[PDB]
Amino acid sequence: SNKCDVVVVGGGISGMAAAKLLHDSGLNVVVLEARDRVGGRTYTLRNQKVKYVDLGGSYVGPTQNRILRLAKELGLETYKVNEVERLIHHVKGKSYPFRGPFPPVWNPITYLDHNNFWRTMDDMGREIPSDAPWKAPLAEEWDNMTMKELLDKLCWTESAKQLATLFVNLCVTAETHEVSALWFLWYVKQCGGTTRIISTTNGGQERKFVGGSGQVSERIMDLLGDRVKLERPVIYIDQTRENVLVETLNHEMYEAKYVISAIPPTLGMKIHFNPPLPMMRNQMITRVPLGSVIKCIVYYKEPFWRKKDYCGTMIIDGEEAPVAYTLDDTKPEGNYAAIMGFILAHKARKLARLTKEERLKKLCELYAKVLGSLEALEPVHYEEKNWCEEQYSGGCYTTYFPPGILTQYGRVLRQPVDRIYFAGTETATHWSGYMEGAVEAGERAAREILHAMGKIPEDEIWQSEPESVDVPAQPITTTFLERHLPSVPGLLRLI
Amino acid sequence: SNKCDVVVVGGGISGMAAAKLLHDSGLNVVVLEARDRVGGRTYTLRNQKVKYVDLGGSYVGPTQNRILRLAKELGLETYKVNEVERLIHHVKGKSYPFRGPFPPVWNPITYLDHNNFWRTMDDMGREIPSDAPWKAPLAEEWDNMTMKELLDKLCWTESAKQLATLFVNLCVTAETHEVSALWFLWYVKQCGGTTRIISTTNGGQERKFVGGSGQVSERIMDLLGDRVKLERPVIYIDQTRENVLVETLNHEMYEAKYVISAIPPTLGMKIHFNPPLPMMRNQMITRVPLGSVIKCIVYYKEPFWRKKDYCGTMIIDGEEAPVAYTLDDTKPEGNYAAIMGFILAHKARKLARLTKEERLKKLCELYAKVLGSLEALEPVHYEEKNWCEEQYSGGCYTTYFPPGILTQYGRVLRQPVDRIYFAGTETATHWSGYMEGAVEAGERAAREILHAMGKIPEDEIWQSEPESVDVPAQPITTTFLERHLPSVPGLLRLIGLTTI
Ligand SMILES: *Cc1cc2c(cc1C)nc1c(=O)[nH]c(=O)nc-1n2C[C@H](O)[C@H](O)[C@H](O)COP(=O)(O)OP(=O)(O)OC[C@H]1O[C@@H](n2cnc3c(N)ncnc32)[C@H](O)[C@@H]1O
Ligand SMILES: *Cc1cc2c(cc1C)nc1c(=O)[nH]c(=O)nc-1n2C[C@H](O)[C@H](O)[C@H](O)COP(=O)(O)OP(=O)(O)OC[C@H]1O[C@@H](n2cnc3c(N)ncnc32)[C@H](O)[C@@H]1O
Ligand SMILES: O=C(Nc1cccc(Cl)c1)c1coc2ccccc2c1=O
Ligand SMILES: O=C(Nc1cccc(Cl)c1)c1coc2ccccc2c1=O
Repeated sequence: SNKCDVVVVGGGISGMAAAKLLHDSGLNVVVLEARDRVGGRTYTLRNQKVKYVDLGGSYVGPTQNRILRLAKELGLETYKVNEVERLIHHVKGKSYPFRGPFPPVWNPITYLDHNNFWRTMDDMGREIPSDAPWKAPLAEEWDNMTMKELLDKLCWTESAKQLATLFVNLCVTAETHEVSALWFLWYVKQCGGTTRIISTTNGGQERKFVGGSGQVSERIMDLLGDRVKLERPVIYIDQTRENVLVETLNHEMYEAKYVISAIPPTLGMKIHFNPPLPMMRNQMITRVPLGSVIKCIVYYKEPFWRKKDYCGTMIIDGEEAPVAYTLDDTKPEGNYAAIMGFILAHKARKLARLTKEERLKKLCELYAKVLGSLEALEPVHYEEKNWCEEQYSGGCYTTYFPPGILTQYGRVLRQPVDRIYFAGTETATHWSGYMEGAVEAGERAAREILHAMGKIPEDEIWQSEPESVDVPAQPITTTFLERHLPSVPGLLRLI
Repeated sequence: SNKCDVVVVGGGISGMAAAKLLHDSGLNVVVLEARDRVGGRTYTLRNQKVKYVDLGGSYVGPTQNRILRLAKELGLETYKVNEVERLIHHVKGKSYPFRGPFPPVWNPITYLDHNNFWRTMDDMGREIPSDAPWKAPLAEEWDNMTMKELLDKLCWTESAKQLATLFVNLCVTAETHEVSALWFLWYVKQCGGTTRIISTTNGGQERKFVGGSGQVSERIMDLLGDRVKLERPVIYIDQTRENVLVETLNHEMYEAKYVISAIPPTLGMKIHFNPPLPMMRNQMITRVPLGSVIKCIVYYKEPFWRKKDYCGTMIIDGEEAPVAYTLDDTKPEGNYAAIMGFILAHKARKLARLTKEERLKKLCELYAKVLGSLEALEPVHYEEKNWCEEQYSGGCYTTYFPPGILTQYGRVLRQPVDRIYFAGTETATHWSGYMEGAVEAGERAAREILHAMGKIPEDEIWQSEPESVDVPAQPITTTFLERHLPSVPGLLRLIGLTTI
């Protein structure tokens, strides 16, 4: 066998960040990656037509200080996603341009309902500990309800319910009826709340990496050299002996003191364990699916939308639209003009049956309608990736928790199993689901091992992160009226 | 590589039934079984204290003609579970003995609510095709709510809601908020409806096999000889070449024309596929967990409950009770007196923290109160099995579907993937979740392959089963009043219309 200090299973950002930390501390690490590439749910494609394009995870923003620091160390730079001009909300067949992060409404009743919806998401979040959502005071009540049930209760207008539904679909690539309310509320809260998670300027979608996010994993692979083994899917982990034994599908055996599992939780099912996993993890990893998304990028000769004072962001309500959300994917120089759109949740399943060319046509026709421009019908290039197809991801962006699961099994996610510690963005406590969470979790799991080895104290397992100088966070603010305007039923109680 | 016609992955009842059918048709079959035993979610323990005991699947009954026929052919016999004396419904700390399958109520409003609850489960079920539940007219609406939501809408009394909750917990070893309403309604309907699924006499729990259900898989192994390979967990299936290659964990390669996957759907995740699975199956197998149950058998010197005119059946509502349901597990000879109980759904997780001895004590204390009998505190022996611990089962009894999954992914459950065909009880259309469904699916999958090989016509893939002459099925009937008594809101509507 091939002997080392730590085997890291998975060469996504999380596994790479863990391996780098352990390597930098002087341990001999091996990364076993199932695919013929690193990066996992990040994947940057290069060709002459696009130069580069992120087909997986791409955006970073303020408060994501760990991914920003790691990337900066590896020599990467960011640029801002274009949000100079107006955003579009397309509702009942018409485009309504706006500025600011939240799509506005004019009807007084609908205004109260929208205001109350967003406010309530954050109010509920304040009672959910980031590191232990199952300790929320109403954890059981909220976990035993889907987001569809919660929205049906909260939203007195169809307007609010449709936007709230889009919000859920876009955040977690899942239907409102598929996901626990507790989990979804936790998910938003642990990204810093509604404003932070939905915002381009001053939020999660503010920036992209120049040259693609795949460079994070690639450049850590560059550092580690032949310590990264590609096309080594892990099939078997044996902890019965002195050293942990890790076997791959291509018949290699690795021997280590400890293991980091840096794969999506459910993909633990692809590994046969000796001894068997404890009951709760055994069942947990069958209860935690990933979402469904096709990421689609349509290229144009110019960013023609900008001429009409549109930035390229479209929020598109309703069943008919294949894509509910877009961002300008143009490169910082104004070249490789492009619109990125997501085909979300059930639509990813439905539209997957079409050809690439058929999806292109549907997207272009949608964009022509929403941007009010025939230029949208003249694409120069198209790239897409359906993440539902991936054996070694299970979906994207991340794992969702159906009703009842987080309270019953949530504690299990990062609980060590003998000498196996658990990384992966799903185990993070801040921006779980994102590249930021991947770094947090990888580095925390690495430091758990350093602590197990007696190399650092307990209090250094979790480490704060200085704020990025390049991408500082501005405060999230609310107005007096936003804080104090009644809900619809609140207004009815007064009458 | 070890060459054959068909590799069957999994040596449970379904895989063994498939392998037997293929073997009997003259093909060369291999069964690759992960464990050191066959039977899977069936497991018959033998020792001197119990003689034999089913720790997994046990009960068979009328309308389950495939398992009955298979078992009979293998030389097995059944006996009736004891239901001579009164059943007990224990509610709010008190026991109420009764007869008939449904726990009764006296309060007229509660009576209407209970009657409407069961009726409505079956009314909704009649809308749902057994072979295509996603084709129900309101499939999407029903699949997008949990059973909790449905019961909250349907049950106008807490009495009905509590019993309905126990019904779901006991039927599918999952919480009402965990499971799709469409899927649960399908599940009940495809067992023949509420009466059939809940009944001992004339239903699913009528009988057990003399000597244990494990004998079904064991006796098929005896017929197959060395074709069954134990401690061969399958890790890899490669369909890129002319013949399918199937690799095991212990470093063996098998080569076949076709493969039958006879494992729980989610346990397909334990196999690496080349080429990758199609998208819909890739995601489906991460969305279909199994339920949670500890099966617990407490042994006594005598079946003392019978002397108080209790048959041993206890239906126990609420949170505090560790066990919500019991049956008499005494041998047909009248010895090895025993009570079988299930610890269900979240309680299987909660009470797994305890020792075996602590669980025995809590069960005995519960039974002593429910039976009003100090003798329940004097057990002579105890056996149990927590199926949540099993790497190669994932849980018991079966796979449940959370909201939204059956409509989006249900159609690919038994869709072949090139030369892989899908057996397992989960793919059955009649008594899916049960030993019966395991037989149906194994035999159907086997015949799919026979058809692919040009050995039988397409109309022979699905085959009806003659009714058992030993376990005849009484029809499910309703009374006029059961059919036409109003629901609680129906009564309220009548009240508003009268006074107008
Ligand atoms: C897919 C996606 C993701 C995404 C998103 C849009 C799409 C379409 N947008 C994002 C965004 O704009 N900003 C952001 O910060 N995140 C976004 N996401 C999510 C993001 O990509 C993920 O959160 C992150 O990449 C997850 O990283 P992590 O390291 O936790 O996980 P991973 O990338 O899945 O890596 C796991 C690796 O393990 C390998 N693997 C799997 N099984 C095995 C076995 N058995 N043996 C060995 N290796 C295994 C995988 O191949 C993978 O490389
Ligand atoms: C567990 C349980 C089940 C049960 C029940 C009570 C409990 C506690 N009560 C039942 C009852 O009274 N009556 C009844 O008819 N059914 C009852 N159930 C359900 C019943 O046991 C199951 O429906 C049935 O046994 C399932 O049969 P099936 O053949 O479909 O599935 P299986 O038994 O799980 O067999 C699968 C086999 O495959 C092996 N395996 C798993 N993974 C692999 C890999 N990778 N490679 C090779 N083999 C694999 C398993 O080890 C198993 O043997
Ligand atoms: O909720 C979001 N944006 C948003 C932006 C405007 C309106 C509404 Cl309702 C939602 C976002 C949620 O998570 C994401 C994850 C990856 C990429 C983009 C987003 C996103 O824009
Ligand atoms: O629903 C059931 N029984 C029942 C019996 C009486 C009252 C009520 Cl509410 C329920 C049962 C359903 O599925 C089963 C599966 C394996 C073993 C027993 C049962 C069962 O008794």
